[PDB]
Amino acid sequence: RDAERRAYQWCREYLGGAWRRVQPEELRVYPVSGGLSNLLFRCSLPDHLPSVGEEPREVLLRLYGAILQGVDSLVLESVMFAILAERSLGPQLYGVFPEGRLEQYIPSRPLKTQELREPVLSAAIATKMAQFHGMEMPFTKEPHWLFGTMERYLKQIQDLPMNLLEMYSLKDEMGNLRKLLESTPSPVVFCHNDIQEGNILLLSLMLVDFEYSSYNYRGFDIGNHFCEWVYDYTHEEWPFYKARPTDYPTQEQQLHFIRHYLAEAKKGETLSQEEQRKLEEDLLVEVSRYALASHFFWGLWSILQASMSTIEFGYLDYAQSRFQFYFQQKGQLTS
Amino acid sequence: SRDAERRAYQWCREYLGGAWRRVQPEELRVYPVSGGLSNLLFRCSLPDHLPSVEPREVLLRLYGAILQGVDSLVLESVMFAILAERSLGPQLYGVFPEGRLEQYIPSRPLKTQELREPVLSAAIATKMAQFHGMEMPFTKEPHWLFGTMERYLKQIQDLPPMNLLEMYSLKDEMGNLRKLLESTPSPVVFCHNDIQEGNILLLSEPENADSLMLVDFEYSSYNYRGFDIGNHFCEWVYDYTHEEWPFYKARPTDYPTQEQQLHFIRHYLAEAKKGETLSQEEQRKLEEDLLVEVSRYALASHFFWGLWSILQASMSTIEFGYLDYAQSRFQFYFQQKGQLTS
Repeated sequence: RDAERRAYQWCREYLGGAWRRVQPEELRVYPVSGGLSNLLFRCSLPDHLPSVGEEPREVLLRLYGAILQGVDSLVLESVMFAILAERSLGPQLYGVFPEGRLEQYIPSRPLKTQELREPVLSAAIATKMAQFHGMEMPFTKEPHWLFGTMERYLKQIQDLPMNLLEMYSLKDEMGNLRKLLESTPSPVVFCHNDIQEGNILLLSLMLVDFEYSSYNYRGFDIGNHFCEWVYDYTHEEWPFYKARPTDYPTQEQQLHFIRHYLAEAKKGETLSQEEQRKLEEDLLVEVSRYALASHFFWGLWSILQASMSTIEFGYLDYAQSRFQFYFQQKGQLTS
Repeated sequence: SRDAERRAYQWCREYLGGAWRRVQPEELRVYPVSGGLSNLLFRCSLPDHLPSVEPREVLLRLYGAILQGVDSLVLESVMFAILAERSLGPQLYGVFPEGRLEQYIPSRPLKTQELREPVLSAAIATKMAQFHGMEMPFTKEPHWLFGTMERYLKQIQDLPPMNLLEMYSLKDEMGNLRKLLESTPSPVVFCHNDIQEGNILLLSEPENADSLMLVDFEYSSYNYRGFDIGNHFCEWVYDYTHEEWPFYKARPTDYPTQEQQLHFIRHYLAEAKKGETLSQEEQRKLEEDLLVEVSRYALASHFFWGLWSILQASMSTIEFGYLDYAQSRFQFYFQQKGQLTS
């Protein structure tokens, strides 16, 4: 009832016209699926209550989880939302505050896990991602994000009140991953870092929820998306996700994506079929290595979330899954 | 300082491209510039002999402690970003909790005496009215004015160790001020709250007839229109370019006359009420009522910036006579209150 009241007060404070009239009992505040970091509520005026002008009838209230409440995250996620709103690349911004946001509600659905593998959607996702990778954003251009964030998470985990750090020798393995990636060139671009089905709205596509975004290796954004082909978070029973490791894209599926990615990335350039096939081959290898970083990143994240999050989800189980999959794919690279 | 130079170098290198990633710290020119009384400002440029591969120069603005609170940080960051996207402010090249990297706009700030020039005063009024018409993603309730003053008063009361709070009976006077303004209606609009000559840039190569740019929305919020106008009028009195301590000069007789106020007000209303058909008697009533509104909300400018300046005496690292300035503001508050009773 106090998340209910807080929602009312935020709407009344930031929104105009009829929202200043609506009574606590009138206001419809429904929890909606917001993912595994933040809370999301759909707030809507009574059906009967007339508008004064062009105020929205419905908005989304998004509240940051603890893992996204750091001052650096707050600045980035607040400015990125505002910028994309101004550029019509995201939902309009009605209220912005340290705790969260009031956003435009866009009639849409998110994609489903199995839809990521359809060749037309997959091409569209690769094109959209290349578009974002071409953008200049006012954040550090140095790729500190990946290992900087993992080292932070590792330290926070160790300082918290089954021991996955010991079982999987994560401190040592992070050094091994660092070394592997040092030997794998990957261009630094503005990355979303979380391009899963729930962040891709079918309107035709809008990519949303840039909370994890930063300049990072191109291979991470691609590899990470590919990892997401495996994980379905709509599963109704604990741990509330289902993994299907065989759903990871085949070499054919990866190539299809990579071809449409590079079509947008290298738009206008004229490249021989030799050059083109080399770009494709090189990016396939780049991606197979940076995919490992997706597993490791989100594994560490999920361990920390088991203690920081209030969302009902099998965080430790999910972490186990990611680290198991990390080692599997590392085993497959060696062969 | 040598640490300030190195930090500036590192911000530029980390956020900017091309030659910024090649220039060595010995070669980057970092210049301290007039930043005002809240934030530090540095103009950073590539040496003339280092060709580009990107801006040749940028400004690095670092928030003072009074602007480092999370609420302030979200507002000031997002506001700069929005205004950039709308071509209402400089472009944003870097944004972080400590400050920003901004496009350098060829310009100069206005001077105190230039605020009284009829053509510039009219352009300031128009631009202020334009901002007052905008919708921004911040709370629409006018909590800012007394909410911030209340916060400042409480923080001042907990500062370690003459006592201006006692001398001028500021705790009781805030209540008197609240009571006066409660009875003085003023439309709640998106306000800048710091429209002083230092924040009004005369563009050196304007592309159109808008030859001014209003910058530095760090204190911005929904607020009473009378405050934004009144505060601007108060700024006609204070010149912060004075080169010896306390680094400002006050000229109370420079406060705008009724005719100077009305000139501003006419151009403000012309923009604010653009399109609306108003009779001679309707216009004159709007103008007359606004003079009274502004006379009262001007008192809030003195009281706000007086409180701010006591706090800054402790919080700021900028060399300025913050206590001497606080005294000036509170003296003028009472002077003007004394003039209203008449």
